[PDB]
Amino acid sequence: GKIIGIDLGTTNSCVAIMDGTTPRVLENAEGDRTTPSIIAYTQDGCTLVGQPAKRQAVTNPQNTLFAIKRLIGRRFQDEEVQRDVSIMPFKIIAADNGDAWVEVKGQKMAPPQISAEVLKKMKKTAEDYLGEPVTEAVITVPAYFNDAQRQATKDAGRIAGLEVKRIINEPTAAALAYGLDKGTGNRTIAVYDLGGGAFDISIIEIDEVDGEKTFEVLATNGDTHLGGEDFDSRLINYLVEEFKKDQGIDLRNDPLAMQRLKEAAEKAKIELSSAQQTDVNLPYITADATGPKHMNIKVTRAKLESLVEDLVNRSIEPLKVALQDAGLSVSDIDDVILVGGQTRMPMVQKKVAEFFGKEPRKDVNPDEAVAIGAAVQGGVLTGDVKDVLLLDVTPLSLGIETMGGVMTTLIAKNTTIPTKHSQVFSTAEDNQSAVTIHVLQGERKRAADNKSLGQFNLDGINPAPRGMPQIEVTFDIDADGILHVSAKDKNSGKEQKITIKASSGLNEDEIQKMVRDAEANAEADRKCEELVQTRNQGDHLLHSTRKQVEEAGDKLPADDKTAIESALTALETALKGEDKAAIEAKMQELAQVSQKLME
Ligand SMILES: Nc1ncnc2c1ncn2[C@@H]1O[C@H](COP(=O)(O)OP(=O)(O)OP(=O)(O)O)[C@@H](O)[C@H]1O
Ligand SMILES: [Mg+2]
Repeated sequence: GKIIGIDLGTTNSCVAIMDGTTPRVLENAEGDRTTPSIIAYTQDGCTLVGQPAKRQAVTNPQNTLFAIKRLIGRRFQDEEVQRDVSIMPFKIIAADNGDAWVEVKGQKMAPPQISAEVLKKMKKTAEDYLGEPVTEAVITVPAYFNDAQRQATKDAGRIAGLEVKRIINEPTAAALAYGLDKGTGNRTIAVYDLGGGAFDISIIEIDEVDGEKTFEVLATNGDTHLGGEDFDSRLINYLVEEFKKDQGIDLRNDPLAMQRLKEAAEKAKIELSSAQQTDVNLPYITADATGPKHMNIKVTRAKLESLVEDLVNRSIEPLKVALQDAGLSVSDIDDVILVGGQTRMPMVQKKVAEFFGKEPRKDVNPDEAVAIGAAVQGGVLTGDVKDVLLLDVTPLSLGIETMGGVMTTLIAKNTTIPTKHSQVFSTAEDNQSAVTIHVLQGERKRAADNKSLGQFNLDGINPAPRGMPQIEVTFDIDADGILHVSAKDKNSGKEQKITIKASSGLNEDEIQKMVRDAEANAEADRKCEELVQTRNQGDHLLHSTRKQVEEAGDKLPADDKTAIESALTALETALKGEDKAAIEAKMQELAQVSQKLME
């Protein structure tokens, strides 16, 4: 009944609701306001999401998935995906359509299903707080996400059983959260979002013209594979090389050692944001027949800064590009808003302050603002939030491949959305049966250097001289940033059937199958939980009966006492197994014969 806003981050996910006019973040079952984006599949069949999954990471590395957002919407042969293939403990494979999928327990799974598991946990948290079913949600994506990644995120939302009312850019959500309390003074802001895996920069104007707060995204830019994971990778590489120099062992050959080192590097990087120096201590990191080996290496803040300065500087150029696109300068930015945990690093804050010449505001929560803005967006869609208007832009220039492999723009970057373009297309061959259009996204002048959306084939063209048929093709960009291509004959008005080929993404049948699979996974998790509860009850009953035997057993007649010695073992026989109902039946017979010892 109530639309919830979900920040679906690479490392941490958050959920918020509109409690009347007040946005409110909800805490998960563990008590945390944010949920780590870690999904674990147990052999028992329990699906673990968040902190518990992280706890089991050391014991189930192959079936524990994380950083799935870095794979969503990407093809397997991408350089980033190929780099991640040799690093992630879980198996990354190519799908039948060439997209990057994961392999868990011998089953191929698309990243949308895995993200849908986290979305299901957030949905369950929202329902537990509200006590009513939730079927509608607003889901966040990085501003610089291309069409394929946005579509895959919407598919993940659908698989989780949520009607995705709106896909909202994370900097836009932060802008909504900030504009809720201080959007009234006609202020231009720069939202600098640096999360676990993605970086975005948005120049956004906020004005109170005639009593309605309007948020207009003047410009946007970023990098979808730049984030705290790369900082951790730099630190891990330094630590591995130093350990190999000190002890001669390359830890890259030990997956468990690499997992522990990833955890230690994450903790050290976080601690260096407050401390000037930390010590990475990983005792018993590995063991040879000579004995255990221990890692103990000092890391100063200067060392980490020297290791990640180039990444921080890589984040700076999109600021210049966005400022040029907006037609403004650093003096024309009234407020600087930092978003994301990685901005807590003092080097990032110093670099941003030096770039803009002014210190960023301290009144914005970097971990919760995105979910608050998503909840605000949901409230706007229902009318619960009034006097608020939004005008976002397309992050990438849409174009087509023309003669010579050159890119031909149809919709420029930073064009406000929703938007509609129409262009006339015709045949290049006599009596041509079909006309193909290669559609791509990117700013590069060469078609081969842009993200291909695919070949759209207008097929079934009646024979005619080349250039005679006149097909108007319309490219629509909805409020989600997703492209929809349509075609109609401008002479007759009849629609032309478009067949998409060589595109990335999931089809409808796959999505339905994955929804059913998600339901099956939920039922398997409940069965595993019921079994766990049954084992706890059985152990409690066994201990209680032993206590009763110790206190009163000797007074009890020998016949029942001697019989129950093995009768309790009969209950144990089922208790050691994977039986839920028979454990209860044996528990019932044991309790009925222990009744005399109960009272
Ligand atoms: N105090 C800190 N100092 C340094 N790094 C930090 C700090 N706190 C968090 N991080 C890092 O920031 C990242 C988490 O940021 P956040 O939770 O905003 O990412 P996310 O939203 O999941 O990622 P993204 O938005 O890119 O998808 C992690 O890599 C984490 O190690
Ligand atoms: Mg984030």
